[PDB]
Amino acid sequence: GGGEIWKLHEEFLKKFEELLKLHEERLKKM
Amino acid sequence: GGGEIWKLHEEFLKKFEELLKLHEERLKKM
Amino acid sequence: GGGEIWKLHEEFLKKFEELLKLHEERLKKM
Amino acid sequence: GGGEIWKLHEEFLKKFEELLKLHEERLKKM
Ligand SMILES: [Hg+2]
Ligand SMILES: [Hg+2]
Repeated sequence: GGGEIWKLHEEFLKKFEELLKLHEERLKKM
Repeated sequence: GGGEIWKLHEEFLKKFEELLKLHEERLKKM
Repeated sequence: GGGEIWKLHEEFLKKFEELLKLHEERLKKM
Repeated sequence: GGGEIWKLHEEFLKKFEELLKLHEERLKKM
């Protein structure tokens, strides 16, 4: 039910934050 | 699924939009 | 950098928001 | 200049689409 759905979203939320964080990171290193 | 699972999907798209605006802010100042 | 590089940043945040809405659409129908 | 910035953004735009695409993929397999 929502339990699995929640975990799946929490997982990609985290991935997406890593992606953003990575983006601005390289944007500086540049 | 049913409109129940939808509340969950909406809940996170909202957190997604939040991350994006913060990201925009960081770039702006950057 | 200067407001020139800003045009670029804005250009892609816009494409980012576009991907998100499409994603919302898919989930909605899903 | 904008050339590098552009490529960097095009790179994460692509990554972000893979992420979204992956998300809805697992959302179905569920
Ligand atoms: Hg999502
Ligand atoms: Hg970006």
